[PDB]
Amino acid sequence: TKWDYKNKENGPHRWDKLHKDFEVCKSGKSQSPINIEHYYHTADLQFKYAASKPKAVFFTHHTLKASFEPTNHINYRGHDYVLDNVHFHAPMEFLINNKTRPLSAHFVHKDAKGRLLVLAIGFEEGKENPNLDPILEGIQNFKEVALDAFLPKSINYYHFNGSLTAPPCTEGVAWFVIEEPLEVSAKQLAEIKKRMKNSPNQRPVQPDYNTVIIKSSAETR
Amino acid sequence: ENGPHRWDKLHKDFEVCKSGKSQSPINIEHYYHTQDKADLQFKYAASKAVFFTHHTLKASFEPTNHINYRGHDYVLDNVHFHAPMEFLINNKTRPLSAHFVHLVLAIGFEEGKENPNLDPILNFKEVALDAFLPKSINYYHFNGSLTAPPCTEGVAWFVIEEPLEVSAKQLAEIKKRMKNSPNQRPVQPDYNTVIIKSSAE
Ligand SMILES: NS(=O)(=O)c1nnc(NS(=O)(=O)c2ccccc2)s1
Ligand SMILES: NS(=O)(=O)c1nnc(NS(=O)(=O)c2ccccc2)s1
Ligand SMILES: [Cl-]
Ligand SMILES: [Cl-]
Ligand SMILES: [Zn+2]
Ligand SMILES: [Zn+2]
Repeated sequence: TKWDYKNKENGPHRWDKLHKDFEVCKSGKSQSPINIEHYYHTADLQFKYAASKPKAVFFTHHTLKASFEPTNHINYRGHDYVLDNVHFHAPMEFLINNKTRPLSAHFVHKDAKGRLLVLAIGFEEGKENPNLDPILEGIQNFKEVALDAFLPKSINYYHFNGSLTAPPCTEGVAWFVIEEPLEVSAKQLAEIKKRMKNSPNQRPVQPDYNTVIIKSSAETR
Repeated sequence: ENGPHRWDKLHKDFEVCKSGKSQSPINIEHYYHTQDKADLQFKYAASKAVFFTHHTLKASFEPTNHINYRGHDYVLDNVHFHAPMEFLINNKTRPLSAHFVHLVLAIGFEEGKENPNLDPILNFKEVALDAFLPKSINYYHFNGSLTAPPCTEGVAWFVIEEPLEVSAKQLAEIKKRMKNSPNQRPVQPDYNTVIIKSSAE
């Protein structure tokens, strides 16, 4: 009944076989992740993050995750989408014109009506990322998460309609995928891939039906 | 006992009318503007089957006319009508719309000067399909669904903002071929549809 990553029937091809809830994992017409390659060039995104000690930092459902009480928000089209948690994927699930990065993080948001907004940004092999240390460094009175420092000040982003990359693979997801990589050290990566128990948590690319993707740019602060 | 809030209970086949997260029609009210950039091309031709079905008038033909979008070939199948127009562009009322089923192309009709392109509808007539669409068009494009059951998702919708013109008698006359009953699906919940704005010849 427990779902997972690799080849065996408890696999990617067969999420839908695992539960009737995960049917859309097969039946859905806007499933993510995908390889983002045809888009239109052309913003109404606004940021309310604050430095916060997590509510919980825990590995759950195959992934490392940090949760927060809802003090942090994202504003889209005059609507506020509140941050509930932040989790990690390795390697990066969404591909930008065939572009994997060893790590990505996903900011999960919901609005008043319960509509979903999710932010993805990839990581590069590079200098050490300090914003990572409160998550790994510390397990227990929790340590600050640099939410205001986490994201680039300036970003190019892709916006499109897709789906959840983990069950129930729910559609109607507002996806924002930042083109700008953040940078992480190599042992932070090894340690964190080992803390995600070193089994790749990258959902294979989903079918593409000429999704409308836009590319844009914003200030996050 | 055969209604819209209820399409999903009529069949298990039709649940996506309710479970769907990208259902049409909806209100086109937030959009993105963009340049002369696209791929959309029209190979319509004057073409000479007509029948009333499922609340709707529809004319279908042989696979002779097709459209180019992003390098994919889409063959036109039929044209059918909705009154009043289902999709809304900035709350834009419209007495009549038409759906070019291929990717579906919608364009509304307004009361005014008679549309000569409508009369062959009101051995079949030549239809001036080549005369039917504006040579210059502005449209809204996004991914949506069929507006009638089974409400299939994955539909490349293109909504041209430019109105065509209908007489009142023409306006009245085919509602009767639709049995004077409105075949307009209410606006569905929207989950931040990405809409792009552009224009084509
Ligand atoms: N990979 S993905 O699409 O961002 C996610 N898949 N499942 C998730 N579960 S979750 O982040 O804990 C969550 C939390 C609140 C509402 C909905 C989902 S996020
Ligand atoms: N109103 S809408 O979105 O254009 C449609 N909804 N259902 C349709 N079915 S149909 O017109 O009979 C048809 C005809 C040929 C191929 C596919 C579908 S069209
Ligand atoms: Cl990602
Ligand atoms: Cl319409
Ligand atoms: Zn995720
Ligand atoms: Zn229609």
